[PDB]
Amino acid sequence: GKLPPGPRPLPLLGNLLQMDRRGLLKSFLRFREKYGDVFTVHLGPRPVVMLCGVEAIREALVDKAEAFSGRGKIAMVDPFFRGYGVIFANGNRWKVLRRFSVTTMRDFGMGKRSVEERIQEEAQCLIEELRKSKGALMDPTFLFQSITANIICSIVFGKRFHYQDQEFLKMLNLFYQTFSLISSVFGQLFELFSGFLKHFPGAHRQVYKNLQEINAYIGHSVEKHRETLDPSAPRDLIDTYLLHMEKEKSNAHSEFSHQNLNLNTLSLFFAGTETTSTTLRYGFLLMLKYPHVAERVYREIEQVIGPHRPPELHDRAKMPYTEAVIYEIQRFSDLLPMGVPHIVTQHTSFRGYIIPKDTEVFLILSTALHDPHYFEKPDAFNPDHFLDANGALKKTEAFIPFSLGKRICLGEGIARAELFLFFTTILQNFSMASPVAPEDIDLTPQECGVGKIPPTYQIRFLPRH
Ligand code: HEM
Ligand SMILES: OC[C@H]1O[C@H](O[C@H]2[C@H](O)[C@@H](O)[C@H](OCCCCCC3CCCCC3)O[C@@H]2CO)[C@H](O)[C@@H](O)[C@@H]1O
Ligand SMILES: OC[C@H]1O[C@](O)(CO)[C@@H](O)[C@@H]1O
Ligand SMILES: CC1=CC[C@@H]2C[C@H]1C2(C)C
Repeated sequence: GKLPPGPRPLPLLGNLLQMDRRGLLKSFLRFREKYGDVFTVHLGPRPVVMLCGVEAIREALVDKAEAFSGRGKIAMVDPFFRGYGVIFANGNRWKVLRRFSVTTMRDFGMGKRSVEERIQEEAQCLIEELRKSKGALMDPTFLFQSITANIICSIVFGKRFHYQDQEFLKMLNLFYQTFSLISSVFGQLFELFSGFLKHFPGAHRQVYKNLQEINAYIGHSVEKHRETLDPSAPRDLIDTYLLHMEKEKSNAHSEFSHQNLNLNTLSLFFAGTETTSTTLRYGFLLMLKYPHVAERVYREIEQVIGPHRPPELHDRAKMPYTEAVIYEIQRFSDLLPMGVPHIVTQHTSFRGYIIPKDTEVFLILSTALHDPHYFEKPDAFNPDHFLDANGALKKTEAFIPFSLGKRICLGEGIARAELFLFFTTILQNFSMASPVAPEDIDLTPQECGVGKIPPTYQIRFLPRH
């Protein structure tokens, strides 16, 4: 008959004095102990409903999709995106951009490469680079970002960038820094007190600046595309958008605007790059800490694929152990622990509570990924979490790192293909080493907010043979 129960708030501060210094997620997990799976937290001036566990999350996103499919704000990036692009759009804008993005992220036209082939080619470029790396120590972040960025680039720009391109690397650095700043303790505080903190210097201003710098490239690329556009033969996603723009130009309210073009494109690149690369970063740190897992994956690669033939998506069904390892990397790395904020679009009943229209909702994906009923000892890295007694792949409904329902990650298929192909192609060709003994490796995230970000680390890729 009212909102879900929760800690008693104070005017101005909301529930600040009841929060945990370790961050938002820890805070909400402490509230879950007391209130259960459905509760309200006042983040500064705003009530936010938290939903925990796969049952509550699925009930909201799947069974009640007519109410829970709205997109909420991330305070650190809202001043930039301002509801433009598919991630941060609502209503008809979202309908149009989602439909457009889904179609263009999968259909490239006659005589164009499949997603699979794009990844396989990028994987071969990566192996070549790693061979030329001379077994040197590196932080692999730049390469994990390059390979994933290049998949999106091939779709959006119709090209890839070279690993040596300093201007490409500058953009990748901006994505990396931005994701870290957003996920920082300041970024989390801003979620509570943006109304006040927006008047002062801080990370929010650096985030704005970083994003506009990336956007500057996108805008210029759009103009280059427009100058060379052949309506009979669109080259890429940008061309296809420009054609819709032309078609709808007599409509002043067309969603196919330049602001949607720039910011949808930026949205796709940001999500397409930072998600998969961060997962890869964690994945290889985990392989350094658990070398027996990496050794067992390599044995499976040897037995199924061999040393020379490039891995392909068809190999997945015959590689239950490798698939389990990747599932477990995703489960353990818990990329977006609180997902991306939703908003309720209409007055709704949920488990006896009344949630008014326009009430922000966080689906705490982390609580599903760490559910001890689905994953025994969920705090530990263990590929057996995704294997049955016979060593066959055991998929589970608790595995929801891409979320669920209408807003489900539109890049899920691309991401899974990237994870499998890049992971297997690297391990086929290289073993890993570092100066830190497995027992000494610390998996504690460098940042844990909107994103869970692994610590920096050094690694060697040693050619096999
Ligand atoms: C390991 C990799 C990835 C993970 C864990 C992940 C996870 C997520 C999550 C949790 C959401 C929020 C869904 C919600 O609102 O409930 C999301 C949304 C989104 N993702 Fe991903 N994602 C990944 C890779 C990608 C890739 C490679 C792309 C680009 C092709 C992408 C594009 C998007 C877009 C455009 C949205 C916004 C969807 C919408 O609001 O309609 N993601 N993703
Ligand atoms: O349009 C005006 C602006 O242009 C010049 O900046 C350039 C630099 O000339 C130029 O070197 C540069 O090259 C970037 C190529 C790499 C693109 C990487 C993409 C990866 C995926 C997401 C989009 C970016 O891109 C920037 C934006 O075009 C300038 O740096 C800024 O003065 C100026 O604000
Ligand atoms: O819609 C597909 C989604 O549904 C699930 O299978 C539920 O477990 C998720 O793993 C997947 O992301
Ligand atoms: C979908 C997303 C993945 C990571 C961060 C939040 C969005 C982003 C702002 C691109």
